[PDB]
Amino acid sequence: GEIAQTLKEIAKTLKEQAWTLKEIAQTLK
Amino acid sequence: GEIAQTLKEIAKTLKEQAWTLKEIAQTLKG
Amino acid sequence: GEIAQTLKEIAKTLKEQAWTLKEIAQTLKG
Amino acid sequence: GEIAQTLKEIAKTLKEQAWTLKEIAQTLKG
Amino acid sequence: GEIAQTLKEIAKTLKEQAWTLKEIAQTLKG
Amino acid sequence: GEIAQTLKEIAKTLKEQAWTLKEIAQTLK
Repeated sequence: GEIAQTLKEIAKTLKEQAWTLKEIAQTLK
Repeated sequence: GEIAQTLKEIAKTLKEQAWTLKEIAQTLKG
Repeated sequence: GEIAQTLKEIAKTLKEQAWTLKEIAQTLKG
Repeated sequence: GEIAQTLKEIAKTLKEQAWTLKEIAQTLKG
Repeated sequence: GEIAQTLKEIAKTLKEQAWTLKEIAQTLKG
Repeated sequence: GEIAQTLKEIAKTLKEQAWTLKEIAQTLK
């Protein structure tokens, strides 16, 4: 349903954010 | 329902945050 | 109910965070 | 119930994080 | 069940993240 | 369910993000 699809979008976005934070961490290091 | 709509709003907001973080990462890099 | 209200609070807080991240992005540019 | 209480904890923590991010934004700016 | 347990894990992790953000804020300040 | 599995993925991703934030904190320190 809509809820399952929306949660999957949230999961995908958080994974993208996690990768971006890793980029930031690497840049700072 | 209200909960489904609110979760969609959360999803949209998180996507906005993700984009902003990408901008920050790019700015820091160069 | 309580769950829907709590999710709305989460949504509002994430929107606040999103705005703050935009401020940070702007500051880092100069 | 347990889910509602856990979501409330999440909401409170996100609000704390939002305040801390504002502190970071302010520090970076000046 | 699984949902409640998973949300508790999320709550714990977010609390850890909140503390780490406070560390970042403190480092930037001083 | 799909919801429970998606939340587990979210939990794992947030843990990764938490570790990355710690890396950022350490770099700044």
